[PDB]
This record gives sequence, structure tokens and C-alpha cells, in this order.
Amino acid sequence: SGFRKMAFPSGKVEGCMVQVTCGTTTLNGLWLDDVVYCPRHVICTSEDMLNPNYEDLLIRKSNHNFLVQAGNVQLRVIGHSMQNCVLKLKVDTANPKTPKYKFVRIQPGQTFSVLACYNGSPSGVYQCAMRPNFTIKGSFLNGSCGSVGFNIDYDCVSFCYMHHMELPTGVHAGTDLEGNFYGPFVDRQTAQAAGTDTTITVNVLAWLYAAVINGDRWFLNRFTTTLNDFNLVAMKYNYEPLTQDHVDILGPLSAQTGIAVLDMCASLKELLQNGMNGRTILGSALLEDEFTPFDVVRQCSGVTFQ
Amino acid sequence: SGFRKMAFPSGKVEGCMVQVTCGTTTLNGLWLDDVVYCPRHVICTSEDMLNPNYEDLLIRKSNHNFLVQAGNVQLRVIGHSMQNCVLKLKVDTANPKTPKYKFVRIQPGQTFSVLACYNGSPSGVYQCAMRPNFTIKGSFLNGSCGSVGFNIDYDCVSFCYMHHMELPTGVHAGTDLEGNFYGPFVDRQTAQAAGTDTTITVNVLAWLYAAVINGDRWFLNRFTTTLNDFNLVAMKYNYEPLTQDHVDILGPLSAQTGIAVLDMCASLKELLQNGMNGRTILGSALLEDEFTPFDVVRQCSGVTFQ
Ligand SMILES: *[C@H](O)[C@H](C[C@@H]1CCNC1=O)NC(=O)[C@@H](NC(=O)OCc1ccccc1)[C@H](C)OC(C)(C)C
Ligand SMILES: *[C@H](O)[C@H](C[C@@H]1CCNC1=O)NC(=O)[C@@H](NC(=O)OCc1ccccc1)[C@H](C)OC(C)(C)C
Repeated sequence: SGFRKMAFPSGKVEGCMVQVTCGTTTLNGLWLDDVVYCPRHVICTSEDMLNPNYEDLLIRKSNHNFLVQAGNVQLRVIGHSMQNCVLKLKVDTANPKTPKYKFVRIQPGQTFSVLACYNGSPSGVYQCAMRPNFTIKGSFLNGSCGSVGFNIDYDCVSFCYMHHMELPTGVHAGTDLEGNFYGPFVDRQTAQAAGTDTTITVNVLAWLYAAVINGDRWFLNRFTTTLNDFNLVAMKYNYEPLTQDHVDILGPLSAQTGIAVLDMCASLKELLQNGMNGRTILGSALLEDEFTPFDVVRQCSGVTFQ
Repeated sequence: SGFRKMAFPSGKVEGCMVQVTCGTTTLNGLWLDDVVYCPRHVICTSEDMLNPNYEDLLIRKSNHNFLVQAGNVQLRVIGHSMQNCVLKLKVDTANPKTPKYKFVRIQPGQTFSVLACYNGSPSGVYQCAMRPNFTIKGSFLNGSCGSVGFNIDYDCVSFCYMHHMELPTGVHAGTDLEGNFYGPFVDRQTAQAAGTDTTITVNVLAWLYAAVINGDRWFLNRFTTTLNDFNLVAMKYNYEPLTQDHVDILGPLSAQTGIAVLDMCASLKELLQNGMNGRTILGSALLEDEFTPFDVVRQCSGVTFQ
């Protein structure tokens, strides 16, 4: 038993991280087969990042302008091209550690593992959720750009995120691996800010199921409610509406605990209206929304990966 | 910026995990050079685990009784011996992925990364603290025994923990890699339970410094206090006493924020006596004690590992 915020083993991604230096900018790249993927703003300078024309900026670059280092081994760049907000640097060596992978874009509400990196060297790993406002509450310092987010399914690494920038509230914004930003953000210096967020309702319910599975039951109750009457309370507390599909997804959890989904909603209603009255749930004094139904099932059952 | 509970990259440990099967017991082992380390209760059966005599149990075993599988490759056992509560299974192949490593025993208050494993296959990674009562609040299901805890310093993996069992409150107990249990626990079936815990005071202060570094300042105040008057409040709220050495360790954090250590104590005093009044710190509604001063400095500065 136990429930902890848990990331995927990072080893398969660690073997793909490299360092990309261009000019006086250094960041991380992702080396898969004979391509290194990195944020395009590596070609920018300090005055460029005011209103750049990345298309103009890249035509003025050379292959030899890109210093790519895999550990203490230099990689020779033999081609470059831009895909939306990422660069694709073709190198003369396929990464022998290329795992099976896919480039997948995730939905707000979904989680992934972030391998934070500096100078091509992995620093730490942690779990993140894509917020409804397409930001992520990560931990990123100067030099972390190009760190990727990912999920692992058996042996296949689905890359979903590449880090680009920090917004002024301290949250983080980036792209999928095809270079398309999550949310209404751009890789140039503007006054852009996060935008209004909401609580991921289905994840809170999944986490309440994780709690019940792990012996925290004090928030349970005999009440019930309709989906409609629940969604009126959700909208008042800035929670996302709950759909019938969310109820279906919660089915396995409901059946394992014997607590019907709408019963758990009634529990969440009371939690939202009364607070916790000094108690905790899974060691938290807040309702947690960064665990998906899949995350709970995975951890309260025990899946692995080769 | 940002502050998230962050584990070390797990890749170096992933390449050491294997599966050890003996009889109808299967668990994880740690393969370093030509030795596989695993919990000794792999030699036990269901009736054995009532009051075993592991010494008697092992003399009746053969090398061929131990099925060790590294991925889809079998490892041939050529010797076995017991070190306290761990087995040492000598195999005919050195692990070519053996990182530089050390076996280190940690102190309550210190943190480490756990690579949770099932059937020799890594499942997830997360950060844990050794509680004052020598338990860890982990996430462990049937088959996770032999999963290890570790820290990484540049390229060297200091293994500190090997998982053995779950206590009835849902917390976890294990050994250092020399087979010596953390705390007053045994690898046989008794009514043993966790014992009284306390809050790691120095870690809470380090986390309050992480908050200030990240822009949460509402809990700051102009008050101060003596170390003595603080320790009277700590003892009332079941906090560990704060020593002058803890103050010294907090020096770098104090100097970077400009908040003297004893000023932060005065802030913690008020937090303990008044609560948070509906506010949060680093996204928590509780005072967090599972980040060491080193963890905060590492994350609020950005160290990496090759
Ligand atoms: C890339 O390594 C860098 C990562 C951020 C630095 C701090 N935390 C990060 O996530 N990205 C940038 O520096 C971008 N700018 C940016 O994040 O500005 C806000 C900021 C906050 C705190 C410290 C520094 C910066 C880049 C340079 O800017 C564009 C993406 C618009 C080109
Ligand atoms: C080894 O894989 C196993 C891991 C625990 C199972 C559940 N969570 C764990 O951490 N260790 C054991 O099964 C030990 N017993 C034990 O933990 O009993 C309590 C328990 C709680 C919940 C589910 C199952 C068991 C071993 C078998 O017992 C001795 C170490 C005393 C021999």
C-alpha cells in the first residue's frame, strides 16, 4: 500500500539527452536516431528575443554553428531544419540508445514524467499534470530548456512535452515534440501570462478512490447526488464539469471500492462545502488533482515496463 | 523557479535490477559486479515466516534453487551467502552496467530516491525520507521487495535502502545494503509496529526557505526568537529539537534569502500556533518535512549528474 507522486523510470530518456550550444546559448536536446530536437530559440541572442523572425534567423546559420555534445563526445551536425517551434539538427550518428518512441500530444488533465536536465545532463525526475490552462507547475531553472516530458507504455516512450519558458506566475510552458505550443504562448518576449485555471475534477475523484483503497474513509458518507446537482457545485468551486465519460473511466475504481461514482461525488461535494475540518487525505490537507484514473490504477495495482 | 518533489534519474539503478525466484517466492535483486543482493526472506515459505531460523533455511538450499533473470537472460548462480538480512548470490557474470557505487547507511531526516520494481522490472521512481521512527512512507505492493533506495553524487550511486516489508499502519521498513534493518524491525512475522514519530524540524525550515526563494513570503514576520524559546514550542507540537548544527546547515539558505535562521523559526512558531488561515505554502496546506537543506539548495540552484 501507500500512494506517492511517482514518475516513470527515466533511464530510457536519459540515454537521449545531449547538449546543444549555439552562440552563447546552451540548452538540452533530445537525440533520437540521427536527429537532435531542441527549442528553436537556441538560435536567438538577447536582442533577438524581442520580436524575432526565426525564419530569417535560421537561414543565417551554418551546420557548424551548432555544437552538439553527447556526454564527452561531440556530434557532427550535417543538416538543420525548423519544425514549428523546434529545431531538427541532423547528426552523422544514430543514437544507439534510441528506445522505441512516439511523439504524442496530451490533453489537459493528463500527467507525464519530466526529466529535468542541464547541459545535456539529467538532474532529476518528477511527475507533472498539464493544467486546464495548458501550463505545467514544474521546477525549471536557467538552462533547463529542451528537457522533455514523457510517458512509458511497456517499452515505448511517448514523448509529449518539451520545455521552452517560464511564465511570470512561476509556471511553465512548452511544446509537443512537433514544436506546437501547449496553450496560447509564443517563443518570443511578450507580457503573456497563464490565464485562468480550474481544478481537474475527475482526477480529484480518482485520488479520493486511491485514498479509500489505502484506508482513508472518513470523508465517505451515505448521501448521493445526481451528476447535474454535482456539476452545479463544481462550477461554484471552480471545478471542471464532470462528464458521463469521466464516470465511465472511474468505473474500475468504483467497482474495486464498492463506492458508486456519484456517491464519491457527494463526498466531494461535502469536502468542497465544509473543508477537511483539520483532517488529511493521503497525507494532504488539499484536494489533489494531479493523479489521473490511470495513475491510481497503475499504482494501486503495480504495472511495470521493459 | 518552482519546487516539486524530485527524484534522481533512475537509469543507473534500472540497469542493476533483476528478478530472483526461489521456490514460489519472487522478488527483486540488485546486480552489482558478480553479486545479486536481495532480501533473505526469498528462501522462506508461508509456514517458515512464523519464526524462521534463516541459518538452517539456507544450508538446505542449493545454488540451482536460485533462479536469477536479468531481463530475458538467465543468470547462473555459483555461490550464495547471507549478510545479516540480505542474501548475496554470486553469479557467473559481472553486470556490465555496474555504475560506480557505495553502500551507505542514512540518518533519519535524510532523503533518497526509491526505484519501485516488480519482477526485476522498474515500475516508477519517487523521493522518500527516512522518518525519525526509521520507517518510510512509500508505495509498495506484493513483489516490491528488493527495490532499493539511493542517492546519486556526480556519477556515484550511494545505495542506502532495500525494501523488506509493510507495517500495519501502511508504512515501510527495510535494511541498508549490508542487511541491517533501519529501526527495531525484524524479517519475521510479529505484531511489530512503527512506533512514535516526530516532525523533522530542520527540513520544515529548509522548505520554508524554498518557499521564500520561490516568492511565497506571507508567513514571514519581523519577530524573532531564541533557539531555546523555539525548542519549547517545537517540543509542544511534536517537532524535533533544533540544534546549532541545524542552524549552521541552514546558513547558505539564510544568507541567500537574507532571513536569519532564528527569524524563520519565529515564522514557524507562528505557523504552528495559528495554522495557515486558509493559505498555502509551495502548493501545500501542511508544513512539509521531507525536503532536506541539500534538496532545497540542489533544486533552487540546479545540480546534475554524469
Ligand atoms: C530555457 O533554458 C529557459 C528556461 C526558463 C528559465 C527560468 N525557468 C525556465 O523555465 N527559457 C527561457 O529563459 C525563456 N524565457 C523565460 O522563461 O523568461 C521568464 C523567466 C523567468 C525566470 C527566469 C528567467 C526567465 C526564453 C529565453 O524566452 C523565450 C522563450 C521567449 C525566447
Ligand atoms: C515483499 O515483496 C513484500 C512487500 C510488502 C507487501 C505489501 N507491501 C510491502 O511492502 N514483503 C512482505 O510481504 C513481508 N510481509 C509484509 O509486509 O506483511 C504486511 C503486509 C501488508 C500488506 C500486504 C501484504 C503484507 C514479508 C513476506 O514478511 C516478512 C518480511 C516478515 C518475512
